[PDB]
Amino acid sequence: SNVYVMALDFGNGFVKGKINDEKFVIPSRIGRKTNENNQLKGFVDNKLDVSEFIINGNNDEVLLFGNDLDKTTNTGKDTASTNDRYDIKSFKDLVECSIGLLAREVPEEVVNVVIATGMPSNEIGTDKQAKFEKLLNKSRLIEIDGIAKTINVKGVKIVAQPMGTLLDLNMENGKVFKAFTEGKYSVLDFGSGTTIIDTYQNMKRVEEESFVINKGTIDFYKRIASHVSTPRMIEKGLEFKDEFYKEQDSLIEEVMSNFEITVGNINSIDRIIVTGGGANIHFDSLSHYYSDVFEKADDSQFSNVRGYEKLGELLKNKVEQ
Repeated sequence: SNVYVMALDFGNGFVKGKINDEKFVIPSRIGRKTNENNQLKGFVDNKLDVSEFIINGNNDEVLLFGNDLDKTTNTGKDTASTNDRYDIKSFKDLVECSIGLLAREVPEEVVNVVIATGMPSNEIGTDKQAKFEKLLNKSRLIEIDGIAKTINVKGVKIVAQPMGTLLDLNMENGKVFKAFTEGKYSVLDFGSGTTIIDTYQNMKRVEEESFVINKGTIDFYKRIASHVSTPRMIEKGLEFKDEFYKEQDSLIEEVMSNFEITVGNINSIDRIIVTGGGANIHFDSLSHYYSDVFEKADDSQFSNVRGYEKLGELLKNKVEQ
């Protein structure tokens, strides 16, 4: 058979996708092109990074998805992100356009695939997983910028999101590293609004040693912009040096202190993977805080997808058998 592996990560405010050597990261927003013509958007000739999607012959709804969405329409809206997003039109359409974008990267008309993705650890076994897998596991006709692709799904594999990250750094040639099978690892995710720690022991998540700090990069940059008496500004030009080190000094002390309280002796931990939009900002200081324990992957935004892709490859073999 001719089967491809689609890895998708429907996260916070961005959707990440990868197929073969092709990948994308686009805000979790969707639009629609309607005849209520604008003055410039969609009228001028600029070649924008946005595509048109027609699903199953429904010409009455031309969906708009891409990084330049708002440059071509005024219909752009954020997609549902609640725990019940699986039943909201917004998210369902986002899933179809994301699948469509990956399908467009395959030259042939008929695109057979397996889909590897993830979901919040807390819904990974509930009725949510059943509805998400139902959205994913089906055939569909998608026309991307006028090009029809017939998409057949031969299999779906869903894991807890932090697992994609762990797998990015603990798996090669279809096998997890020996150390990972009986080790203790934590995923330290510096998000925009929260900082999440997920701990795994012998490949299984330990809820008793996982936690969330309700402070993120937005809070960081805000707390800095204040002492300097506008975060958007600090974000642009990180190389206020004094303030930075002060805010970050406290952030790191708080995070590691919580680690020692909840996870344990930092020496019982085999690795702490630092991920999230804030990883690049704090990895350096963390590395000097404790030696030989923190690790970071390049392009942290794609870590989950690279991890899901490996599981997708294994699912692809199971199917080709």
